[PDB]
Amino acid sequence: ETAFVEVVLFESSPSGDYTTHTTGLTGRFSRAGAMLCAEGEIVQMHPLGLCLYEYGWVGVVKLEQPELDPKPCLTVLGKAKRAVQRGATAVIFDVSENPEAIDQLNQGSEDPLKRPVVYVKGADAIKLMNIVNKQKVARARIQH
Amino acid sequence: ETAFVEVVLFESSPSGDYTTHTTGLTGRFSRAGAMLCAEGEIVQMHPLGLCLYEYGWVGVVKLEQPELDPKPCLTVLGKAKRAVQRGATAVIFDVSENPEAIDQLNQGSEDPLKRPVVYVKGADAIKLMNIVNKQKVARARIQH
Repeated sequence: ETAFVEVVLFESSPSGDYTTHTTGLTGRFSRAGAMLCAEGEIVQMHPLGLCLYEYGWVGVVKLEQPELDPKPCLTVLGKAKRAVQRGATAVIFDVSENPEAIDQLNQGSEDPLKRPVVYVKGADAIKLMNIVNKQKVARARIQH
Repeated sequence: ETAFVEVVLFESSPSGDYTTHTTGLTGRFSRAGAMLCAEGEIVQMHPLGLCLYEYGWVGVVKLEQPELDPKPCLTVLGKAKRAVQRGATAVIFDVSENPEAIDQLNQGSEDPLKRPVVYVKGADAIKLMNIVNKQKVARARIQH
């Protein structure tokens, strides 16, 4: 159930060789989805944004104040299927502001997503968001 | 040591939802590299081609006749580090025409690659090459 998440920054040279910088951090696979491998360019999405990107992105979604979106178009899990329908290979939720979403995401689900749904919080959520907020271009790799 | 490889074709709709088609096939992780997760757009590369692509591609390389390239610029493994230096997250070798490369690739290597090096052959190699030869655009996901 523990997800290892690596976030990669990269730059190429005149030589055409890449320079990379990697950050590791920890989250949990939701029972909502598959406990599998995923890797792709990060696309930061507002949660309301899930009420076009090239196939295979990893959505990063910071859940809002539950009393900021008291009447949500879809449930957290529905949002994640919506993301996958639109080409996401993985969804990471930052559930810091909305910890209650954990209970909904570790409900087992008959008919669960075929792709991973990871949640982070705490320090790991901060390190993730520090990068995705800074760099326009990053790559996430999810495992374990 | 067994690698599960999925090759994904995809098409989007006017709605912005993707239609996908997936093929599974089997290979082996080389000891040359890490027995880890990898996922990315496939880039078919001629082996001589490894004597610019966006970070995170999966190289697919059909090894040539050993008596076609009797004096190779680099070893099979060197070619794979070269691929990774140029942004590959994974290398798949089709070692059908050159089975001898297996012995070189299952040498343990102090200082092994940090990314996976998979080899396929037989029927699995055929299914892989059938797709990468047909579709300009595919995505590989490697695991297990």
